[PDB]
Amino acid sequence: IIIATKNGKVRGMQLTVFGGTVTAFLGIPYAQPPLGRLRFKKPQSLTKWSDIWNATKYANSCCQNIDQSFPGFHGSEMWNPNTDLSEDCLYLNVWIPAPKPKNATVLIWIYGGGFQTGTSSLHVYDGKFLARVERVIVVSMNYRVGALGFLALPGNPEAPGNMGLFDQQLALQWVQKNIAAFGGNPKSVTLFGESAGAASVSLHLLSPGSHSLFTRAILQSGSFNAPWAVTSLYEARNRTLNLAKLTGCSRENETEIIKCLRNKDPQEILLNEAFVVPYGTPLSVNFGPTVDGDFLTDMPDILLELGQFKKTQILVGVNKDEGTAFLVYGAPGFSKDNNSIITRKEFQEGLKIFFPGVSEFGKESILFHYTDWVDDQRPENYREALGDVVGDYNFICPALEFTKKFSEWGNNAFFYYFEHRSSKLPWPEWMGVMHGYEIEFVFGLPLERRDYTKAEEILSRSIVKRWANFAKYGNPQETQNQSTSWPVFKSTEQKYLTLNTESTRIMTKLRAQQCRFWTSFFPKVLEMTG
Amino acid sequence: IIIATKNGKVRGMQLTVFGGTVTAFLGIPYAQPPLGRLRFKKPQSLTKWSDIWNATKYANSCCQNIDQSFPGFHGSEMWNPNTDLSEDCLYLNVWIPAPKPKNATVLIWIYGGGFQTGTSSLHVYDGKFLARVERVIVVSMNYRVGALGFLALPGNPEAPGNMGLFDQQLALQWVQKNIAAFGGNPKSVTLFGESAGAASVSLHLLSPGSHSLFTRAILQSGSFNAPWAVTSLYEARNRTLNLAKLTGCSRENETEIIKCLRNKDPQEILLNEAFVVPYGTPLSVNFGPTVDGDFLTDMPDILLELGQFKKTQILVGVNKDEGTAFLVYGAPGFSKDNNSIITRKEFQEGLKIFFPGVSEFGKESILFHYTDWVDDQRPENYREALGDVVGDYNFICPALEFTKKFSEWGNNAFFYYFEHRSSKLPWPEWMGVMHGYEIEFVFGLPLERRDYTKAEEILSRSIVKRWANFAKYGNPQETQNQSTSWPVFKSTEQKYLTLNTESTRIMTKLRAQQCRFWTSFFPKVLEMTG
Amino acid sequence: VNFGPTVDGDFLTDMPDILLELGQFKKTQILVGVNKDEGTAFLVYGAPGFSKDNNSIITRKEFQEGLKIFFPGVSEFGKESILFHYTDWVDDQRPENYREALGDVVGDYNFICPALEFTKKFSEWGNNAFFYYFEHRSSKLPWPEWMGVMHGYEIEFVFGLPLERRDYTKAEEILSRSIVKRWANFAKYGNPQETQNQSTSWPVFKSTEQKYLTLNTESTRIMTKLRAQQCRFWTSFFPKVLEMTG
Ligand SMILES: *[C@@H]1O[C@H](CO)[C@@H](O[C@@H]2O[C@H](CO)[C@@H](O)[C@H](O)[C@H]2NC(C)=O)[C@H](O)[C@H]1NC(C)=O
Ligand SMILES: *[C@@H]1O[C@H](CO)[C@@H](O[C@@H]2O[C@H](CO)[C@@H](O)[C@H](O)[C@H]2NC(C)=O)[C@H](O)[C@H]1NC(C)=O
Ligand SMILES: *[C@@H]1O[C@H](CO)[C@@H](O)[C@H](O)[C@H]1NC(C)=O
Ligand SMILES: *[C@@H]1O[C@H](CO)[C@@H](O)[C@H](O)[C@H]1NC(C)=O
Ligand SMILES: *[C@@H]1O[C@H](CO)[C@@H](O)[C@H](O)[C@H]1NC(C)=O
Ligand SMILES: *[C@@H]1O[C@H](CO)[C@@H](O)[C@H](O)[C@H]1NC(C)=O
Ligand SMILES: *[C@@H]1O[C@H](CO)[C@@H](O)[C@H](O)[C@H]1NC(C)=O
Ligand SMILES: *[C@@H]1O[C@H](CO)[C@@H](O)[C@H](O)[C@H]1NC(C)=O
Repeated sequence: IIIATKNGKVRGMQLTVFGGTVTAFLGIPYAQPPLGRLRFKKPQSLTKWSDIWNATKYANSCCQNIDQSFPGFHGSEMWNPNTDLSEDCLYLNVWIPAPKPKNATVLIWIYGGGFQTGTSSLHVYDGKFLARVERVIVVSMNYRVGALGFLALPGNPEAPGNMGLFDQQLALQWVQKNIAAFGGNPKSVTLFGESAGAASVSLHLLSPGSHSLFTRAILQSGSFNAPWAVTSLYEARNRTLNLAKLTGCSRENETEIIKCLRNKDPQEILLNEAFVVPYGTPLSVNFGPTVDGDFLTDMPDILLELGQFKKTQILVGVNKDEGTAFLVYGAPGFSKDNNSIITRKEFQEGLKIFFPGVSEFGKESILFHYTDWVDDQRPENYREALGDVVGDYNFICPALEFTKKFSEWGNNAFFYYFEHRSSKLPWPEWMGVMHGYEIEFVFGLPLERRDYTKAEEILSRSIVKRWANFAKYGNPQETQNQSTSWPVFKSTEQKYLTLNTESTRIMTKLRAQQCRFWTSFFPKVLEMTG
Repeated sequence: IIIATKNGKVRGMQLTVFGGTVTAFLGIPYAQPPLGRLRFKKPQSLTKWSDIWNATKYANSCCQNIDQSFPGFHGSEMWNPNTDLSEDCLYLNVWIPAPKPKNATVLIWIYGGGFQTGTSSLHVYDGKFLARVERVIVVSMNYRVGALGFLALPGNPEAPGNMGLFDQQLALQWVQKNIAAFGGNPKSVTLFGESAGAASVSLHLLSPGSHSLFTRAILQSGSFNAPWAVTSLYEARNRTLNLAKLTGCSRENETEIIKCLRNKDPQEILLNEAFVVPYGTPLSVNFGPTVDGDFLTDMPDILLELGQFKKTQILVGVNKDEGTAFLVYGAPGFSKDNNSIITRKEFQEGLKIFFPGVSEFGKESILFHYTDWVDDQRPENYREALGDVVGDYNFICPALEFTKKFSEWGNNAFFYYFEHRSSKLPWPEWMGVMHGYEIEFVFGLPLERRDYTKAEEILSRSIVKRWANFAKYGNPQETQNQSTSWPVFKSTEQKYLTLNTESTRIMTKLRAQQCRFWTSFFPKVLEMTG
Repeated sequence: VNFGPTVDGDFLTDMPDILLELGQFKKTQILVGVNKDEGTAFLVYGAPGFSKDNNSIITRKEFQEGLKIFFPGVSEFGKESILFHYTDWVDDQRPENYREALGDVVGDYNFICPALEFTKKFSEWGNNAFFYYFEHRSSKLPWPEWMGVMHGYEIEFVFGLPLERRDYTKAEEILSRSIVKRWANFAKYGNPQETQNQSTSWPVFKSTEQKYLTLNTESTRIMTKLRAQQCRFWTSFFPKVLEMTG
């Protein structure tokens, strides 16, 4: 089937889904391929073409180091890119319900991967199920990542930082100009992303540029105010230089460092990236977003406090076990291959892995708030506690704190705490309800009968409906199959719905005790040293 | 007199009314005659004409089976079409006050007849009285009905469903483009309809298409949420196919079934219509509205709950005896020709007629809530109770429930309970204040002195004034002839005005006990079986 | 309860449900609460397939056999509705399904829902009311694991028996201590907080919101609308099926 866009005609394909039809346009270019001179620059606009683009393959993932800790292990490879890596990677997918609606609501997916990795083309981001089941147009884009997407040399026009964010933004502009031709409704666009894809979404709530480019926003396990999310102006300078040194790019004429790196291979850049930071963590974001003065026009960490953002409804949530995923990538005593029971000495071995540049009081205080058990019996004591440290600290408390500061200014916020564990989950039980493992449900994967427990097909169906109802109508309610209605998260009561296969309840003040610590006591201990 | 419309000049006539003058344009085409290829398709736009249309006859009623249960009986023939049946029937009438106003408020009539029947041209829908008495422009249209108006083959472009609704919609667009030429005010249009004409109006409150095509809405004895009102996507599929089989239209190439039926006679279609459903009821709506994804963009039954509809004032009401009308068309023991006293065995004989696909608990529960009398004396016990079952269930509870869920979202809702019985009524006393017998009063029929009790001339004059004041000003008050003012129906108190010839009172919570049953206990009993 | 309280005209002057409906009761504070598994204790004393000596993993038919036991004079359709509400299995998996179904049927109907209804009707007249959900299995419990947090077995803790450093785990001695402090505080001060050992404060059960406090060795949350679905069934729907029954 053919569709006429502002750049030229495009040819898509017709997938068979649930005894009916969806129409897919995979890998549509939306920007000029950021090659050679353009590398590091903001995405340039795209020249028209008088033929037809064959939007029938998935396109290239952007350049990134691939995870190699567990080769052949699905648990980690289901996250690895499944298309040729290439600097020529600025493409987007569109999935339309059949028959062409009408004036359809648009869902836009922004993938995560701590700004270092990710790709639109993953199987768990397959938009076909959503389009067909809920008659929505789903859209996802590739945007640059790592130094190629986030190299900052402050103010300097040929290395401004936030390139990857601009990529998302331009893709959003594409949908604003072109989606009507597809039957979609530019005045209803919900942005949705996960982890660093959620920090991204949250940043678009701040970005004067993005402001008129979407209606609403969904924020799965991530927000700009999370500790990993935003690079300071001068951490970024330091990093860009350290790279220059690691590759033989040191100079004086500052533009030349950028002429220097423009001429290296993606690979001389890639291998060195991991080494530009003094001491790492498994969550180290070497090239993420910076306050660039163009995209972000001022520290986000302030715009929030003073109410400067798009005022609209938001859906935000986290997972029961955000922190476990990380423990197998640095923390002594941990292996995906046994019950990972750990010793107190090892817990502290662990604390230095996750908080390397922190005081002795910092750690001993973390230690104290997390390790006074009612019955110091359960051999899993420490193992569970290192996970909650990593979780609460980097994901839960930031997310809840974001939802507070934002809903403070009059808008509707709904919050979820997702806590069912996939029957299919390739990691072991101790790891629980890991980071990034609700995406399957959101994208409606357990809907595909030929796979999942029947319970999970109910659970995906709910989340799917709830999501679409939020996109369409600004309300993540599921009205038919007798549910319990989802209360709006206000600053006093602080209500959030729990998601699982066997009892959704309304609960208040998630992580009360633990966010206090992370939100006031701990940062105070940090003021004392550094 | 001549008027220039966007399609061409039109010639109307001048009726003599109440010692003054009204100007009438009967049977104006507003769509392309849905013939041959167009049958089943949405109404096509209409080519200009350079002569003059002679809008001086009533036009054709659309094809429908006529009621033949009581030939010669006025009570049923006053409802039967009074113009040649024809597939060429998309016409509208306009009645203008003389002399040509000005910037007049517009009332639009949508006739009922459980989507199977009806016609604009009935004597009880004569708009001349209203136009003259209240200086309003009245407008009514013919729209397709039965399978010809509501054949659904989901998404399939040449049999989309809701054709008859689109007919109404296009007629509404006509008024938006043309009414100013007549002296009417497109920024004040009240929609008003009865029964299935009220379900229609309620559907236009949901329909993105209709949204900017009227100001306000009046809903007499009907709403989409009534049990008869809306066909499920797959009841509709099943029905369309069963028809195909009943006529020798079975196929595989699905479009061909539609090419097949396109080539049959209205009559091979008509006689079979009654037979496409497994078991009937006297209220069976074989081809009604469906969730089509184009007109209705999602289950209405949800759009309501989530507040997605035109936010405006509404007038809604029912009649003291909505249910009696139906009892003479299936229910054992019932005849318009004696006091129809019935036995308990027969009451249950009756319950299976009106609830055929329901459990044994379903019926025995209905039985229980309706048949515990204070004094099981009155021989009319069961007779009255089968009427209220049919009434409360299909008309009263749905209507009240609609008024709740809608007014929940901030708009003004007024509710009436009309309860005077026409002195002229051709059916017998036991039947009481039947379904569809307030229309006479609304259209101002007892105003025509030469006929009705003087009391009824007062009663019509009130309702007439109240209606116009709602259309013009959004307030169904009657300020002069010392009335009692009509309170707004809010969700707490739930006030409604009673209409009759000898005491209008403000009362609360109509049918409290009975709607509880129909609204929670009963549907719960239904969850247990099916 | 073959020989119990009646309206004698002397101790109870009128029907208790009336007195409660119309607010004829001593206006004061109360502390109410129930145990996670009230019902189970009674399934060993009559219900087919139940023993304190095994798995007790029962089949559908012994579920219905069991219903006949606990609802002797309840209509054909009456029982069937209790069946539908509690056997709503998303996945037909757990071999332990109907076992817990029956547990809950007996608990919700005889203990939890009447307790909850009680607190509402009482709070409605504007006295403080405190509701708890005791959800901790004593390690000492002689009864089998499946019987859970049984009827009667919160008393050990209220009377301070886990305080005896000679027996109970150390956590049970913490939980017992709090409960003991909460209990004494309430009695002294009409307010069952544990203000020291940094508790989570225990809010009033207001007629609207329906807050309650969970009591355990572990996750001590404040929660809302306990057994909300189950008690709608027992509160309004089931009493409307009894009105047909006879
Ligand atoms: C699970 O596996 C891990 C990793 O294989 C075991 O952790 C190891 O502990 C010993 C001494 O600390 C060393 O042989 C390894 O170097 C450790 N792993 C690393 C690299 O940190 C752990 O003991 C196992 N746990 C069990 C059996 O529960
Ligand atoms: C009123 O008339 C009706 C219909 O003519 C009478 O109902 C009939 O009852 C007997 C036995 O049930 C039969 O002769 C008919 O078949 C019935 N009608 C039908 C078709 O259902 C009814 O008895 C009369 N009632 C009175 C005298 O009050
Ligand atoms: C894509 O393939 C189609 C086959 O139908 C063909 O028309 C065309 O050559 C291809 N498009 C391009 C970009 O050449
Ligand atoms: C889609 O809906 C919006 C309002 O949400 C409206 O303004 C727009 O015109 C509609 N577009 C089409 C083509 O239906
Ligand atoms: C609700 O109804 C049934 C389960 O009874 C299920 O098949 C259907 O998908 C549900 N709908 C939603 C949107 O959850
Ligand atoms: C309608 O009748 C009038 C008589 O005044 C005449 O002018 C005309 O021929 C007729 N119109 C049409 C459609 O021919
Ligand atoms: C009629 O009234 C409306 C306001 O209700 C106004 O905007 C419009 O211009 C008026 N039209 C004429 C022709 O008087
Ligand atoms: C009120 O006044 C008289 C009855 O006294 C009647 O003729 C007139 O029509 C009434 N007006 C209305 C609008 O009811």
